[PDB]
Amino acid sequence: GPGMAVKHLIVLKFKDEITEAQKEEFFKTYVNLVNIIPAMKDVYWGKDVTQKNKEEGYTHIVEVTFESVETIQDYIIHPAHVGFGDVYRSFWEKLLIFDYTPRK
Amino acid sequence: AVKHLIVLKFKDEITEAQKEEFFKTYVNLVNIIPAMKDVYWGKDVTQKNKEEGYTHIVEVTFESVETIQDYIIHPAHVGFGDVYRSFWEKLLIFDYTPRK
Repeated sequence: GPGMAVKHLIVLKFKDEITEAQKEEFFKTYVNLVNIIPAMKDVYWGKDVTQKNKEEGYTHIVEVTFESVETIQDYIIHPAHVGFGDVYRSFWEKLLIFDYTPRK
Repeated sequence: AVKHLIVLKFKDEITEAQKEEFFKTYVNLVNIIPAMKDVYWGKDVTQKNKEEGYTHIVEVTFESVETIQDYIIHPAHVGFGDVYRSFWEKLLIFDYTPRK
């Protein structure tokens, strides 16, 4: 219902040649998208500490929280978009993006 | 807090009723396993992912990486995996501290 969250889950493996400073700047820019994208309300990210997925190799997670029933197209065309944008789409060796409403 | 995150793809044979059963049963583990804090799950709506990719996300909150492991080895979790592992084709597990 109203006020339900729409979440994106970004699942990343960075290319070997991406530097630690580059990764940090990427996450910093993503967190700040909240201030730029009206429908975007939260960004939290994390580094996996367990490494139990064998050969899949994903290491980082970004959780993006959006308001529901609001356009997010300004995010889709934003230069910083991890999949579509010119700025960061070269950073990842592997990338998955999911779009779901959390429920219980 | 820390997050135990599950990304899963069900086996092709699994029905909608069985996915509902899977998540109802899993969410109820919070009533049984002391270590668990909140559980949320959701279905991916991305058309790109649906044919062959992962389809469902489960988020579980824990106090620490230690209490994630308390959950992992709890009899009720061992039991859950024993009889519901058959439901998934593959999964990804991540344990991390969210930050901004």
